[PDB]
Formats: sequence, C-alpha cells, structure tokens
Amino acid sequence: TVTYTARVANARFGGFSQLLLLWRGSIYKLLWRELLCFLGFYMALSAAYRFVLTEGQKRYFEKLVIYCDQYASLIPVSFVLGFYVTLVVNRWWSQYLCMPLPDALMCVVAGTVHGRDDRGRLYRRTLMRYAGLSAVLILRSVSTAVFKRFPTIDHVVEAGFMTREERKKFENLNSSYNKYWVPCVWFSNLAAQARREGRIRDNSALKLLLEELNVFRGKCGMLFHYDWISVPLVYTQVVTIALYSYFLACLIGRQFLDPAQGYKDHDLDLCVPIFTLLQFFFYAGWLKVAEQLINPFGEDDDDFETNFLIDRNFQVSMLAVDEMYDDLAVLEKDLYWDAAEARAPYTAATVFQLRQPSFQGSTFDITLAKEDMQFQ
Amino acid sequence: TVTYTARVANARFGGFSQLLLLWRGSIYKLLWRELLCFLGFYMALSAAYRFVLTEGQKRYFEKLVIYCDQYASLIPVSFVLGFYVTLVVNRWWSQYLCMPLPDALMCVVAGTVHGRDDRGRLYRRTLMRYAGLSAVLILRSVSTAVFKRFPTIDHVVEAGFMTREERKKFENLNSSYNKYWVPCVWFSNLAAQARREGRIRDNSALKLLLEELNVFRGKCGMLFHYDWISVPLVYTQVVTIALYSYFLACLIGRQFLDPAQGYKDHDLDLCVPIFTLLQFFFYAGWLKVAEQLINPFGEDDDDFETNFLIDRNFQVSMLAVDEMYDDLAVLEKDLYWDAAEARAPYTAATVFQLRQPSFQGSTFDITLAKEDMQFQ
Amino acid sequence: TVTYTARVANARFGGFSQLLLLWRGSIYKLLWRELLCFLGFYMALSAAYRFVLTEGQKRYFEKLVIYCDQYASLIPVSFVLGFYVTLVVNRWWSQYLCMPLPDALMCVVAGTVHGRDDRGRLYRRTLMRYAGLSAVLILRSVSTAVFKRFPTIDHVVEAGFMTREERKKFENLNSSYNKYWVPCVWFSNLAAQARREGRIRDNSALKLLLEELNVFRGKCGMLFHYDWISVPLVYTQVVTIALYSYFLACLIGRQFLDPAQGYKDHDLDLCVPIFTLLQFFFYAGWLKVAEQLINPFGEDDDDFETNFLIDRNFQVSMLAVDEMYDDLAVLEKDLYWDAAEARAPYTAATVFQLRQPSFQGSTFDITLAKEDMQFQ
Amino acid sequence: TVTYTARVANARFGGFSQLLLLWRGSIYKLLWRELLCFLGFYMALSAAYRFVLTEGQKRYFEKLVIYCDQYASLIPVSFVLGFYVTLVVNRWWSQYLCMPLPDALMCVVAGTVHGRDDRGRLYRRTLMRYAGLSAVLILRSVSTAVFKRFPTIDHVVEAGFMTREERKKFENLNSSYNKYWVPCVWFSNLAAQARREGRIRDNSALKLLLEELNVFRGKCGMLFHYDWISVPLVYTQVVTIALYSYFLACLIGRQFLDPAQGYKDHDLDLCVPIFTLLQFFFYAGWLKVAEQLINPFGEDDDDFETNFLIDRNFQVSMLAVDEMYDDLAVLEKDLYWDAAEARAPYTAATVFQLRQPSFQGSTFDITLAKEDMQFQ
Amino acid sequence: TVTYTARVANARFGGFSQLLLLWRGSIYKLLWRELLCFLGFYMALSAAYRFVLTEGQKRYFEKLVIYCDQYASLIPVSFVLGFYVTLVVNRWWSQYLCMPLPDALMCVVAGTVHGRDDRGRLYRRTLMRYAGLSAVLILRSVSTAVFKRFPTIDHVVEAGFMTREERKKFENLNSSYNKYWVPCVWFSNLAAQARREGRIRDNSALKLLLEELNVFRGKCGMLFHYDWISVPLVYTQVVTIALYSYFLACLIGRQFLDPAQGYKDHDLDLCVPIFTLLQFFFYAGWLKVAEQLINPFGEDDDDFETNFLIDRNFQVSMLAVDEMYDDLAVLEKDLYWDAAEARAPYTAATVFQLRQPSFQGSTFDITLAKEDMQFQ
Ligand SMILES: [Ca+2]
Ligand SMILES: [Ca+2]
Ligand SMILES: [Ca+2]
Ligand SMILES: [Ca+2]
Ligand SMILES: [Ca+2]
Ligand SMILES: [Cl-]
Repeated sequence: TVTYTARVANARFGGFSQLLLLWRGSIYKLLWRELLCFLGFYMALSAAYRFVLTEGQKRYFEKLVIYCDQYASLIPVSFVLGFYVTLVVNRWWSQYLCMPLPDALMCVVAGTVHGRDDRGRLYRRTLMRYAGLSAVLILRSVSTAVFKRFPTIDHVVEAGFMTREERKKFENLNSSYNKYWVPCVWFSNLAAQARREGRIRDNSALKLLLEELNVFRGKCGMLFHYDWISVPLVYTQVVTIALYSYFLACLIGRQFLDPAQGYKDHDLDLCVPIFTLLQFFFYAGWLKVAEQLINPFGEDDDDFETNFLIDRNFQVSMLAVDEMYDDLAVLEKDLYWDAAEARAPYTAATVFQLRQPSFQGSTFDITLAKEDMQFQ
Repeated sequence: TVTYTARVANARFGGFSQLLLLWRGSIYKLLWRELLCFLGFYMALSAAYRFVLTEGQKRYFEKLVIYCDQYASLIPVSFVLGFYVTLVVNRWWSQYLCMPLPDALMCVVAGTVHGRDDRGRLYRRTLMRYAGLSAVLILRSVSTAVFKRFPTIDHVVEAGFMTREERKKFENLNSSYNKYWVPCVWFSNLAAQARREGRIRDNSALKLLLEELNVFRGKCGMLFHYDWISVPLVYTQVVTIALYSYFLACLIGRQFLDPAQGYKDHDLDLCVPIFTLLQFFFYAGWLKVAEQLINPFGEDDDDFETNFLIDRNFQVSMLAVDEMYDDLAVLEKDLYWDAAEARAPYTAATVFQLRQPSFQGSTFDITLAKEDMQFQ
Repeated sequence: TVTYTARVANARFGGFSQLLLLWRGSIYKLLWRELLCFLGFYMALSAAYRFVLTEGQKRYFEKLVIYCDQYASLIPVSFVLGFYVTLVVNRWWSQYLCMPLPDALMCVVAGTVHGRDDRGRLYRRTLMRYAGLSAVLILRSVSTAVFKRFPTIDHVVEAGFMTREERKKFENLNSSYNKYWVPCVWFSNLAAQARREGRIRDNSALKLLLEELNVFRGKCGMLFHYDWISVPLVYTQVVTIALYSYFLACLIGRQFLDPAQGYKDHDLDLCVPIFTLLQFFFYAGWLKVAEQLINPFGEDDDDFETNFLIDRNFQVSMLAVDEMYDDLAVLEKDLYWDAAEARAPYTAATVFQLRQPSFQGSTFDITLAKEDMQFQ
Repeated sequence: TVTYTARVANARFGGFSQLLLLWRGSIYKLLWRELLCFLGFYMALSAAYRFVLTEGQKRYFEKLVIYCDQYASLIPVSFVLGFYVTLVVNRWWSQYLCMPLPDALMCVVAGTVHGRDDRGRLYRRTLMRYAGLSAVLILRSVSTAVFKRFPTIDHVVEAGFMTREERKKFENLNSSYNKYWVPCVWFSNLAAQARREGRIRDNSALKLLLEELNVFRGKCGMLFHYDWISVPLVYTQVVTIALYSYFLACLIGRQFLDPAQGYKDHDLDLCVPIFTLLQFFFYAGWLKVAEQLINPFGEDDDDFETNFLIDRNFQVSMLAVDEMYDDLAVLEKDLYWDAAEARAPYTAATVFQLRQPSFQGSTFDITLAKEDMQFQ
Repeated sequence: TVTYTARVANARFGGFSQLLLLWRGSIYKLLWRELLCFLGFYMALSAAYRFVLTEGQKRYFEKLVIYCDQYASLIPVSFVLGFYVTLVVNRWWSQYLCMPLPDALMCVVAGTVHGRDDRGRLYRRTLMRYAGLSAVLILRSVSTAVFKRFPTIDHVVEAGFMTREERKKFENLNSSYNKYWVPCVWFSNLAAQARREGRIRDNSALKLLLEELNVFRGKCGMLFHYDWISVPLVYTQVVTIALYSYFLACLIGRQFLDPAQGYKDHDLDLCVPIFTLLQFFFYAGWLKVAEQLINPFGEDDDDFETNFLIDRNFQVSMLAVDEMYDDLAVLEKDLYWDAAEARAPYTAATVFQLRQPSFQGSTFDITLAKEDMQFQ
C-alpha cells in the first residue's frame, strides 16, 4: 500500500504534478521495462528503414506504414480498458473490504466474557486467538506474503496462533478442503461452553457473539471466494489482445517516413515518436492498474499489507480482551457537566472555521409573504 | 472455473502476455471456430474477386467494397458491448454470491444444538443434511452439471442427501412448483422440535438458527430467480445483431482491392487482413465473455464448479457438526500470555516487510507552529 | 418472462445466433412495425426523388441529402442510449427483487406458530393468507395483468384471499390511500394475539415473526414506490428525441443519389439501405429494451409473470404452514453416519469432473527455499 | 412527480412517441425559454451577416464560422453529461429511498404497545405522532414546499404534529443545530416508559421498537445529509461550462454561409438550423434532467410530493395504531381449507396466462442417456 | 462544504448559469493559476513564433504545429477522466457516509440507561463521551483540520473529550498502532458494568447498545481504511499523464500559424485560443473535481466540515442523554383524537398542491369490459 492521502489533502496548484514525481508504486516503476521494449522495437524498425532497406523496399515499407496507421483505432481500446479497469478496481476495493477484522469480536468479548481470573483471561484470549487463527489460515491461503511468512502449519504453531494440541486436532480432522473455518467452529464451541459455565451471563450475549463470529467467518470465506473465482480469463485476454493490437498498429504506422516522398501527414521526421510514447504510457499504465490490482494479495507496492494487518489485529485484540477488560477509569463528571451547551475550544489555526454559519437546512432563507403563510 | 490468481499475484514485465499463452477457458478455445468461419467467408470473397469475376463485375465489387467500408463503425458496437458485458459480468458475480453455503448454519448448529449422544448427533446431522438437500435440489434445478449428476430424485436419495421416508413425504406433497424449499421447512420444524426437547437451550439460539436458515433459503431462492429471469432476450439479440452487422460490414469492406485501380486507401494487397482479424478477435471475444458468463451453471471452463461445491459443503458441514462438536483442546495459556505486546516472528523472505513505518494516519506529519496550537 | 438460460448454458459455436431465431420476446416482434414505417418513409422519399422530382428539384434534393448526412452522428445517441438503458435495466432488476415472497414468513410461521389442532391451523393459515393478501393488493395496484385478474375487491374476496368480514372491516376503514398495508397490520395484531394465547411460545419468536413481516411489507411498499416514481419523463423524452433526430437525419441523408452526378461517396445505387436498416434495427431495439423493461408489470413477453407468482406463493405457503407442520420423518441415521468423510457418487456423465485438483488457495505452489522459511 | 407508468406498461408501436406529446414535467416545459434564447441569438447573428455586414466583414465572418465549426466537438460533452447525469439520477433515487416512512413503526407499535383503553391509545398515537413530527421537521428543513406549508414551529404546532407543552420543551432545549432528532429521543423515552409500565410486554418488543425507531431516524438524518452535502459545485460548473462552450461553438459555426462563395460543406442555405436546434434540445434537455433532479425537494413537476407523503403517512399511521388495534375479524376457515392445493380463479382477460408451462428450472429438458445416468 | 441546494431547488431558466457566478468552491478558484500558466506558455510560444524565429525556423515551427495538432485526441482523456472521476466521486460519498454519528447510540442510551440521579447521568454522559472520543481520535488521525484543532492528546484532554485518568490509562496502553478503538472498548466495559448494576434493565437492551456501538466503531474503522488505502497511485498518475499529454499537444498544435502560408484549417489568426482555453477549463476542472474530492478531509471549500460535525455531535448527544432523559411532556390527546381521518391544514402558498389526484396505483384506469371480468 502506497499512501499519498496527505499529499492530496487539498487541491493545490501543484496538485497531481507532485504525485508525478513519486517512484514507489508508480507507473514508471510498473512500466519502464515495457516502454523500453516498445522503444527498442520502434527504433529497430526505424533503423532498418533508414539504413538497411533498398529503395523499392522503402517504398513498400512506406505503403505498409500508411496502411497500418489506419488501424491505430484507440476508441475501442479506451472503451474496453475503461470498463475492465473499473471492474477490476471495484473488485479490488471489495476484496479489501472482505478482510476479516477482530474489532467487533473483541468489543463483544470484552463486554460479554467475564472473569478477572485466569480462567476468564483464558476464555477471552482463546476466543480472540481463534479469530486471529482463522484470519491467518485464510491469509496464508490467499496471500503470497503471508504464505512466505507461514509456509507451514508448523510455522503457524510456532508463531503462537495455534497450540500443539490444537494442531493435533487440526491435523486429525479428515478433510481434503481448506480448514480455515475450523477455528471458527472452535470459537462457537468455546462460546457455548462459556455460556454453559456462566462466564457469558446471557443468551443474548451468546447470540451477539455468534453473530459477530459469523460475520468474521463470512469475511474469511469471501476472501477465499475472491481468491478462487478470478476475473474471467477470456475478458483479461480480450483486453490484453486489444491493447497489443493497438500497440502493433502504432509500432508499424507511427514510423517516420521520408519527407522527400511527400506523403500526406508525413513531412516532419522527429526520429523520436514523443506522442506515440505518451500514448503507450497512457494505455499501458491504464492496463497496469488492473495488472497490479487484479491480485491485491501479492507483493506489489500497492498491494495490501497483510502481514502488518495480522500483527496489528492480533496485538490490538489481545490488548482489548486481556489488558483492558474491566479496567475503566472511575466514573467522574466531565468538563461540560454543569454547562447546558457544549463546545470544545478551537486553536489559532482552526478558529477561522468558526463564524461559518451553522447549517440548519436549505429552506430557511425563503422569507415568504405574510399572506401566504396563513393556513386555509 | 479457471484460476490464475497466482500467475497475476504481482504486476511483472511478463504480465498478461503469459496469460495469453493459456488454453483452458481461453479466447482461442471459445473463438477459433468463429474465427475460422470468418476467415473462410473472407477468403471465399477474395478468391471470387481475384479469379472468378469479370472486369465489370470487379469494378462493381470494388464500388460495393468502398461503399460498405463506410459503415464499419466500431464506436457504437464498442458502446453496446461495454454496457451489455458489464451488466452480464456483474450479474455473474451476483449469481456466484447467491450460492448457498452451510458455514454459518454449521457454526450455529455446532454452538446451539447440544448433546454428545446419538440423538444430538442425529439432530445436528439432520439439520445440516436438510440444508445440503435444499442446496442440492436448487442446484440440480439450475445447473446442467448438477442435473447430470442427479438426474432423478432416486439419484438424490441414493446419494444420501435424502432418506426413503423423506422421499415418501416429498413425493406425497402436492405441488406443481419446485420443492427446493421443503427441506428448509423441515429444518424449521426440526429446530422447533429440538428447542421443545431442550436440545436447543434458549429461544435466542432458536432465533439465530432460524435467521441463518432464512439466509440460506433466500440464497437458494435467489439462485432460482436468476435461473428463471434471464438477461432480456431483446438486449441479447440487439448486441448480437450489432456485432454481426459490424462483422458483415468488415467482411465486405475490408477486401483488398486491386492496387492498379488506384483507389484511395487501397494501394496495398496483403491478401490477409491481419488487423481485421485482430478486430474480429477483440469484438467476438468481448461478446464471448458474456456468452460464457450469461449462464455460469453450464459446463464451460469458467463456469462454477457446483459439484465440487456440493461435495465440499456437505463434507465440511458434517465434520463441523459431528466430529468437532464439543471437541475442543483444553484451555491453555498462549505463547504471548506473559507478553504485554504481541507479534509473530517473520521469515527471511518476509522480514523486509518490517522496518516499513506503521501507518498511524495521514495527518501526523503536519508539524504546526507553536503559536497555532494554542486554544482560543 | 422469456427464459433461454438452458440455450445459453454453454458458450457454443452457435452461441447467440440461435437466439437470433427466437420470436417471443424478440426484437423482431417488438420492432417490425417501426421498421416497416421507417422503410416506407425511406421508400416514399426515394420514389419521389426517382420519379416525381424535376431536374432542379433533384439537384436541390441531392444538396439537402448531402447536408443532412453530416448530422447522422452515432456517438451521442450511443452514449445516451447506453446510460439510459443501463439505468432502466438496473431499475428493472431492482423491481424484480422487490417482489414480496412468503418463503421466509412461511418458514418462521411453521417453526414458531404451534398447535396441530384447528386453532393452530387457523392461526398459521390466516397469517400466511394475510401476507398473500397484501401481496395481491399491491400487485393489483401495480400490475395490469393482476388488475385484470382482480378488477374488484369482490374479485379478491371470491378468490379466497380475503373473507367477507375482513372485507367489511377493510371497506369500513376510512382512508383515501391504498390499503395494501392493512393485512400487514392484521398480521401484526394476530401475531400478538397468538403470542398472548401461548401459540407462539417465546418473545424472540414473536420478534422474528414481526421482523419478517416488516421485510415483506417493505417489499410491498417498494413495489408501490417503483410504480409511483417513474423514470424521469424529461430523461425518457430526451432519449426518444435524440433517437428520432438521428433517424430523421438518416432518413434524409441515407438516400441513394444518382451516381451520374458524381457526388463524393455517392457512386453506388443499391435502392435498399441495408446498413441503414441494420443501424435502425440496432438503435431502435436498444431503445425497445428500455421500452419493454420500463414497466415490468405490463403484459409484454418479457414482463414478470405476476399471476404465476401469486399462485405459486399462495399454494406453497399454504402447503408449508398447514400440510408440512410438525410432519417430519423420524430421525434416522444418514448414509454417511459411520463414514468419517463424505462424498456423494458421480454419474458417468459427470465423473470427468473428478480428478480436477481440489482448490486449496493460490499460494500453495510457491515452493520457497529452505533458507527463506526460517523465522528471524 | 409525473407518473406515466400506465402509459408504458407495454412496449407498443406508439411507444415513447405518445410520451413526446406530454407537457407536465416535460422537456418542452423545462427548455422552451432556453431554446428561444438560443434561436434568438442565432437569428440575430444570421440577420447581421445577411443584411448588416459589408463584403469584407462577411468574408471575415465566414472565416470565423469555418474556424469555430471545428470546435463543435459533441463527444466530450456527451461523456461528461452521461457521467454527471448518471450520478445525479442515482443520487436522486437514493434521496427518494431516504424518505422516512412510518409503516414498519406502525406495524411494530400495533403489535407491541397494548391496551384498548385511553392510555394505550395515547401511547400508540403519541409514538406515531413523534415519528411523524420528526419527519415533518426534517422535511420542512429540506423541502421548499414543506417549508412553505410549515414556515414556523407555530404552524407545526397548530397543524397538530406538536403540542404546546412539547413546543415549550422543544424551544427550551438549548441547541444551535437542527432539532429533528428531538421527537426521536422522545419516542425512545416514551417506549422505555411504556415497557416500564407493562404496556410493552417484553424486552424483545422494546428492542424491536427501538430498532425501527433508529431506522426511521437514520432515514431522517440521511435526508439532512443529502440536503447539506450538495453535488460538487466544481463538477456542476464543469458540466455547465462544457455544454455552454459547445453551444457557443454551434452558435458561431452552424451559421449558414453564402453558397455563392463555394465553401466546402456550405452550399445549402436553409435559414433555419433544424439539426442544430435538435442537438441543442438533446443536450440542453440532458442537462435539464440533472437540473430538475439535483434537488428533488423543490417544486418541479417531477419533484417528490412531500406534502402528500406527510398527509398519507400521518393518516395511515394513525389508522393503523388506533382504529385497527386489536380489531381483527374472527378467525374463520378460508376458502381452500379442505383443498389440498390452492389456486385462485382467472378472469376471461387473464385465463390465457394459464397453459403457460410452470417453470421448474432450466435443466429439466436435458434428457440424458440411460448409460450416462448410472452412478460410478 | 459549499451548499447550493436552495439555488437549485427548481429547474429555472437561469439554472446553472447563476451557479457559474459562484466563487467559493468554484472551478475558477481551483483552476485560475493553472489557466494562467497554460496561457503564459501559449503566449510565450506565440510571441517567439511571431517575433523571434527566422523564416526557416517559422516554417519548421509550422510543420511541428501541424504534426502536433494530429495528436490532440480528446476521446481518450474523456474516457479516462470520466471513469476515474466517477470512481473518486463514489468513494467521496462513501467516505462521507462512513462518518461516525452518535444519534443511534444516543437514542439507545436515553432509552436504556436509566436513573435520574448523578450516577445515571454519569453513565449516560460517559458512554456518549466515549463514542465522541473515538470519533475525535479517528478524525484527528484522518483530517488535517481536526488535527490542527487537536494536535496533541493534551489538546484532546483539555477539550473535555478525555479525562486525566482516562489519559493515563490510554498512554499506559502498550500499542504501536492507532488507539481510536480504545474508547469503544471502554464503552463496552461500561455498558457491561451498567447492566450488572441494573442501570440497564435487560440483556436485550445491552445487546442493542453493543450492536450500535459496533456500528459506530465500524464507521470509525472505515474512515481509517479510507485514509490508509488511497486511490491507486498508478491510476492517478495515468490520468494526470494523459491530461498533460493532451495539454502539451494542444499547447503546440493550437498555435495560430501565419494565414499567408495558406495551410489547411489555418487561415484565421485570432491571437487568442478561446476554444482551446475553454477545453483546458473543461478538462482541467474535470480533473480538479477528483483533485478536491480525493481527500475530503483536507481544507478545501468542498471538504467536509469535520470540526462542525464534532461540535454538533457532542452537543446533541449530551443534550439527548442528559437534558432530555425522562423529560417527556405529559401524555395528552392530540388534535385528531376524535377525528376518524387526519390531515394537517395547508397554507395559501401550498393549497394548490391539493386537488392533485391521490395516487392509488397505475392500474386503476384500465376500465375493462364486463365480459372480461368474470372468473373462469
Ligand atoms: Ca480535499
Ligand atoms: Ca498485485
Ligand atoms: Ca456458461
Ligand atoms: Ca413492459
Ligand atoms: Ca427540483
Ligand atoms: Cl435479537
């Protein structure tokens, strides 16, 4: 993930031009090899035309270039790129939204699984660790970075997400399918046990716990579904073939022909196709957006930081359900206890935001006539 | 389903070019027959023009080719293809999301339907089998592969999803409509019976069971609705007619005319329309995306693996509610019990991900002046 | 509703060409009258130009045709058609999704409203009949076919959806607005009465009943809202005017001028504008998609089969809550009771689906080095 | 709101041409002044060119017209209009969906707030009046028509939505922000009181009431948010500037130049730009769609009938919770009590809908061979 | 936020032209510097061509201008701008919808946390202050204005959102990640304590409180996610590069060449490219829409008024849970108690809205024949 939100907080004169100077996760980094290859092919053709071909061969080459320039149709490429990249970007954001987060479960556990003793600590920590273990299993299934961090269930166990007895049961389960749901079933059974023991004080609390567990498990399954059901290969190949056909048409028909021959629209020999290179940059980077976002769980600069998410989720859930359980500050009157209204102060840099009228609605400036306001 | 997620984990220099070498679920496999037919018609016209037609007939043919080349308008067909294919692909993903999954129900059943004895096992297994049976009935109603696997209710019974007594009741039900909902009503009645017997310990647990059952049944009904309400036939015919009109215009107007006649834009005779074939590949494959995805329950390479889903769902649900019921490892202290913080180790291949700054928010680099930070 | 899902189960060489041979719900059926009118106007103009006009009048007509051919712009009409038709299609699918279905309510009623006696039967049947009656009232308010089937509340009463005493109360209610919600209020009161009498055994069951009732009533209200708030008339008129302007431009500028005059792009007299007719078919059918889908409750071939839905819903709900109440087969061990795993058999036509690798995730082929897998 | 759903129930030969004859909420009504102004400017320029300019001035004017006709690019304005109008239309429908409706609340209140006496009547009526009062306050904040109907809280009180003591408390509340949420807080407190008194018989019923109250209040707040956060002014100005630039380009470059000068594409002088006027109608009406829908709470013909909605909601909720409370017809056997199946009769106008095959699924015509149907 | 909803309440003849006269949040304010720079570059090139270049240099410059004018393709930039800006606008509205609002929580707290004494006041105020504190922490993490108002946790404490003891606990929490969730966990613990003490009278009320807390915390986390996961930098750079390439092509190829040279389409020398400047305004403002909306938490005129939202939320929640707790007006009969129907009066300005027919449905004008209405 390359974050530049602070750089674009305000619409400034520099604007996106300063973003054009960025390298990590950038179009230059994604596309310089392809640009070099395209330029190499173009320059090889140009050198052959200028120095190798005979006169008749050059005439035939000019005819071919003129013919091929007619098929540099950019409009269908723009259509298909726009639709395909929009679909890829929407799927990418949906995939991010499908990442399982333990915050709701940790709030529910801290509020419903009780006991300051070691047994209550064990219950809360084990439930949160089950959620984290399901997340780790699905993430090592779907993400290359997470798999590299946890290449084996031995690595998962030695990392602390799974214990040895839990690993024994996990391996003894007879299933040829991915077992990311097993810690969720463990969570359900443990919540039932805690309710039976009275650690969970009410059936409504148990129901809330199971509902949040099902939300978390559904997000894990959503990640699995996104990993399994790829964007249609036929669609991807169609867009790639369209872009490559346009690039071939440009590679042939954008050659600079001899101005002495007096061809229409061929009277300047720049020896470098600046605008063709810019168009290649535009379209190839437009496809590179989809190339980077199609699997957001790889190791691209703009891919999701799944290992950081794992670390943060586990640490935060453990803190919330162990260190912060029943650890409230004593109830005390707030600063605005005696004040009928309430408003925090403003700094010198933000006091200008005051004196802006408080929006009440858009209809409070009509100022009707007195005769009109009387009811029938 | 053709999965290439691993191949596109990272945006590499090879990129989608390597995907262009794939055959299963590919544009080549979907389109080579149509490409051959188009090339055959084009070459038949070319051979007739070159060898059969007289001089006057060739002059008339050249006039016709010039006239027909004017109507090879690619922009409108690009418009209609983009919109129609976007609709089809969104509907395809929605159809995948409407597939009934037993994971939520199996978690709820394992957590709420109690008893280690044979009666509790029977209750849990029968509830999960009812869910699986509803899924099987709707899938054999909507999917050709599932129907071929279960051509008869006799096949469904012999597969174990239905018992003989359940089949007797199912057949004795008097309805002229599809009976995929019958196992869901059975599930509801059985859950009520289990709550009455005390196997389900609370009304909240019963309510959660019925809510998850209704979600599952709603997904089954959504599959039925997608099977029934097709994409509008008028829309499909409109896009097909537009594409075929463009292809006819190209078939006539992309013929190579005699360069001796000196027609404008007709001075090169390649004898093979490379760019016309590439445009045909692009547009025909763009339509083939919708052709393959319009019914994702057929037997195309990119269609959903519904039989695999049935097997996985039944096996996993049976495991979760029978083998793993009340089968937790003994509660034990985790690896980070004494550690105030927590972080799993990193491998050599992933330790580079560390030292990346931990994102706290985009506003924590502003560095205001001292005078500005003072409250009013 | 015209269903062709089976015809497009697989992407085949025939593909959508076979769909082009369909008549019911087809572009030909929707558009042959308009095509005939367009061809008649074009042929009248052509005949006048060929046989009636003098030489000077023909010269002026040729100038007018050349002028008008410049305004046959395809991109703007394609744009507006694409956006408007996409909006109409999305709204049409949303309208289908807003159809009230009694399946969730019938499952809840079968699981929560108890009693094998006549009073329990009356309670369940009356609740489901109230849901069906609300559906019938809203459907006769919004659908021409349903209104033709139930032109009067007397027709509704003799149909069995409403009783005579219920009709007395319904008409004695003093409201100038549509009363489709009245059976939902009756449902709420009857559920409260059943809970008070102990037929509903728990407050959670009553809450679930009321939640599903509110979902059903919300769907009925959504149907009313879609019926009331039409697609903006200004938008519809804009798209119609754009299409008609393009068609007028074509009607004038696509006339075949005398080749003897030697006009640019006018040297062939086909006497039949094949490509203009194809473009008219394309655009007029594209608009006919929206014309058919704008009100999906009419009597078009692709409109929703609301009367069939009413019949199916009532029959299925009555079966579920009366015939199938507490009518379960005796709990018996399933076929895979002793089997640790489970997999239903495959037929000869589907056994090829086996031997396909079971997808575990996309990261399980990385095969890291031994040195890279060691934790820090 | 201009409703034409009945006119477009079926896709007929007349189709949208009949809609072209409508005046209320029409493009003609929205656009005739702008069309007149455009025609006046064009005619003033044409008259000056024909009768005022000298020969050299006419030559310069012809050069200017030819130059300006090059910039009448309709493609970009089509893009920007399509995207902007699609955004506006989607936002408009979302705004309609955000209108607070009391149907769910009235069903819950009639089912959960009990007592046939004056106190129970007071409880139910006061809860529904609180919901209606919140709706009225937000609607008079966001809608010009509702503000004109209720210009003052005195008008709101005298209309019956608020009492005098409630107004005393409402004005005694010290808040500089809009107080539409105050009746919702009153609703919450009153529901708590009713549960405490036993009028609400269960905590689950109280929870359902509070959930529906929160849904209603969320809809009110969403209306406030839509009123506050307008469509970006920069976006609106961009689309307006693009349309006006295109119209200026047309106003200059669509002038009819003297045919005697023999300019290319200038040889016919129609004295009236029919196609330019049609293009102006198309594009200006396309923008007028967004102009009308951007604030759907004004007084346009296609704006929402908010006062009608207020009247209907109040009347219907009052009926539902007061007149219809515990007023059910005696439970009686329905028409299909003894019938195993059920189907309402069909009229002569709809009996043709029968004999259509009952859809069972798309896979029930495969007709496999006997050999293929045997399990492995 | 710049609100102009009242200005566009109705579609008037002035319409968006009056909006074109606005300055705050306007395209002029966002774009005048870039317009000046573009005009300066164009005028520098024009002055060099007119006064500095020799004759041969001017001939080469004219050839270069003619060459570069061919690459001023507006269609690709139109596509990419439309798609990218649509994505940005949708994401911007989603970000606004992700703003945490305390209204649902305050209603639930006022209805469920009981006690008129100081302890009940403390409970309600502390719960709402915890919600407000979570909102403040996430907003100072994601919004530049909120960070400038609260540059330090010392500022947060001195503003009254956090107490000193709560600050001690907050800082003693050992976490390297953002702690916006800590007040939510405090809320959960305090709600559990209140239920244990009997201040919360039922487990259902506690569950509702925890559900609304989870919704609020989810919105806070969604704000964090939007702040972290920026719009892809590759996509932003692609659109910027495309726009800049088009602007460079225009800067070169829109130069006014000497009319004496008699170049095609170069015969008028206006010395000011009015239409090129209008196109620059159009496209640059279209991108400036995304530039302003990409981070809606900066300090642009159209950015969200987050400090105002903080003030309003805290003040309103404090009022609702402290001043308005158990402070209802005495239950009294409403104005329409004796009236079977109900309708509030209309003013003179709105009485015209009456006499509009009350919409009952679109099917109530069919008027079938007597023979057709008879049941079969
Ligand atoms: Ca901003
Ligand atoms: Ca990637
Ligand atoms: Ca298929
Ligand atoms: Ca219709
Ligand atoms: Ca309006
Ligand atoms: Cl609940």
